[PDB]
Amino acid sequence: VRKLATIRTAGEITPIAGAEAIECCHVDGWTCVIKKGEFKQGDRGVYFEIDSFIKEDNDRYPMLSKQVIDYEGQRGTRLRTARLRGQLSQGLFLPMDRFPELASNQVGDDVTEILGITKWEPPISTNLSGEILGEFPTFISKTDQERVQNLIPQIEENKGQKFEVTVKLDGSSMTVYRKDDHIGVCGRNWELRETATNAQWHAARRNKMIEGLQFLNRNLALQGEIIGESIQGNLEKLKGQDFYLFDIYDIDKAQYLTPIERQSLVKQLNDNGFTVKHVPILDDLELNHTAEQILAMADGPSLNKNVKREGLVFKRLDGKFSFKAISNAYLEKHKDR
Repeated sequence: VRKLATIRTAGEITPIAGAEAIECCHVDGWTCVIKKGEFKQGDRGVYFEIDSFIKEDNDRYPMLSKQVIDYEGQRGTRLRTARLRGQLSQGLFLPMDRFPELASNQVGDDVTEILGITKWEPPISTNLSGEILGEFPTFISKTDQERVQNLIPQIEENKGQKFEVTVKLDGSSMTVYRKDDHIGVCGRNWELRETATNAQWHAARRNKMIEGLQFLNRNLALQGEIIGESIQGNLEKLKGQDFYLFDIYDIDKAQYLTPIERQSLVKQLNDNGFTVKHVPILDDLELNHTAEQILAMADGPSLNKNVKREGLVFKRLDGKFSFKAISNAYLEKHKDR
């Protein structure tokens, strides 16, 4: 679960053309507007990522008093991508002289819950309670990916290694899995139960991925995104709904398949009449890039090429280091994204 509020170190500090009452401060892979003289490079502070919802507080967060909104009946501020005075800024960075409670906390610490911060998210309508069958399975890994802006040391340790590049689609997360007899279909947090009307099960039925799971006679979790019409506002403008696979979890080994295993097993699935789609795969990447060059690849064509993608996901070919890179152009365009 994401670390929305963390203690980080100030990176390079550069002037902002237009106003000299503010400056640009690099925070790991992010760039955020700070007031001039609030930080100099090497200082510590609390960094709040975008998507953070920060309750109203004119003592601690007066800087936010002109973006206060209603979220779930609570007054507060939602941090987003924005362009203040021409400068792209992401997140909020406040010095530690401002948090006496965290004096003794250190760099890398998660202070999300101590500061009472929650994640703002758009109003997805979950599926209702007659439809849930149980938790999301504990024997299956969840779909979440760390952002490349938070992984600057790992980009340098993984230099020279190679990575599968896939177009990130924005839809609902969906898992279809087999464990012994049980074949279940899960949303993002709940295992749902068999229905014709249901959109997740409808996707499992027309792709025939359940019969493919019994054909392979293995306890595997197929994890992918479901997109199309009536879906996530349908950025991709696709007719109908469909599942696009991006990961396969080996339940027995509690570990993800390599990109090549996943690629050949989808082929094996398709070589036997089970038509399961994959998120668009791009050319593999030999890593020798910086966080801004990876973000620079993030923008580009989506599945629908007259729509530009949410971003990229990178998976090392041993299958145990992966990260995402969201196009900031996309985030500038969409207001609740």
